[PDB]
Amino acid sequence: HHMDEEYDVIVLGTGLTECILSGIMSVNGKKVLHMDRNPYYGGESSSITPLEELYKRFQLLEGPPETMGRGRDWNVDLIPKFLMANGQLVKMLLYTEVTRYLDFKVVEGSFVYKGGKIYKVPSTETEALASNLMGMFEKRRFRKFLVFVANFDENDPKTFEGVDPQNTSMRDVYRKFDLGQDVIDFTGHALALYRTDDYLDQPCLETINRIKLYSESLARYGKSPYLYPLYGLGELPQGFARLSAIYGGTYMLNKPVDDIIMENGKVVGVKSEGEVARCKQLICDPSYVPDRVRKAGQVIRIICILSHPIKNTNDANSCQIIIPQNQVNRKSDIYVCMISYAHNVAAQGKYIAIASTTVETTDPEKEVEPALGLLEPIDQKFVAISDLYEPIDDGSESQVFCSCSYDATTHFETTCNDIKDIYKRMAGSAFDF
Repeated sequence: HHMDEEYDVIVLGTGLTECILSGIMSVNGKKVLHMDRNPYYGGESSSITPLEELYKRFQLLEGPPETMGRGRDWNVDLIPKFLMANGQLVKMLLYTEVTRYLDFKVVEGSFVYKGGKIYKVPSTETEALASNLMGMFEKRRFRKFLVFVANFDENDPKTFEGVDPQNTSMRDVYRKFDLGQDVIDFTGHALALYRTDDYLDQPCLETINRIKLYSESLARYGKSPYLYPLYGLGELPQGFARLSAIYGGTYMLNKPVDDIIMENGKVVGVKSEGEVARCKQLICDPSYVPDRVRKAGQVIRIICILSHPIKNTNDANSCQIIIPQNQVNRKSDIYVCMISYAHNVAAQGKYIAIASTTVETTDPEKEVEPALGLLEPIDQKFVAISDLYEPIDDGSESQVFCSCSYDATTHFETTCNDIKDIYKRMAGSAFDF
């Protein structure tokens, strides 16, 4: 196979981050080469089909039983995550117009674990007053808090209720409504989607905005703010490869990268199968540049096939479940996202629930037991432990722009942050929304 002599940008890997940045560069007028050493799309964020290939990948020579249904009807993302409907990832997708090729379907449910049990996440005053997450008095204080957040308007100090959005901490806002620790857990982790409680001692504006984002994103009759594509996240690399073609570039799979050529500390090209392609800038995932990354931790994901909807979700055909770390005596949250035949990722009547967390012990499977217990009985588990990498080079000098590995969260916020950060490093200014 052959390459042109020169491109503006070379992209290595077809993980989601690389595909989105490639698409932005194409729509912005760059000449892009996009390659992958693998014979399949997604990099680490790859989608497996048919089901027999999933069994083989996890070394299950027994193959799927009959009862798993038609194998070709399974599209199993290794790293499933949901999109906040009004979030910036969707805005970037719209900018590129890759959305022409995707069928997002609303995720039915959104839940949070509290004291042993899962509950619907309440984001409207009506939901607050029906919620079993809180007792009678506290749910009415929470209703008042939601009314404050909804009415808040950065340009009208009357709506601040005496808080300074730029300086009053979110801890002090919660104190204004006398919200207890359990409410703070679900609010911060399941409404605002933080990983940690660092926000508590930071100015409240960003948190208020995050809660607004949740409430404002979709619903219809009461469904979640989350989107997931029919056929799963493998539709994104496929859509981006089609978009790239329209602009004149064809994605190249099964294409080894022999060398990233550097001169005076700056990339000047890539060598592949006896040819050198020149470029001004290079985008890649960590696997292409081991000397330009450091390990940031490890994640465990357990894919669980079920023959039943998750208990206590009103028979949801898809759902988000957040397990805040303080509810389970850990230093990192546990996540479960579930998608099923309703999103055309499993055979009829089957469900895929994927549990994830950041490894903290020498028994990572044991760490996920609070999530698994919500799902039992489980037909089959598929366990994967992954190392996380982050660049130690921001590319300002090298012009080598490396992504971060995908973290344990089951939504795209931290992925979107990485994309925005890489864009800024590349362009010299922020993606202008």
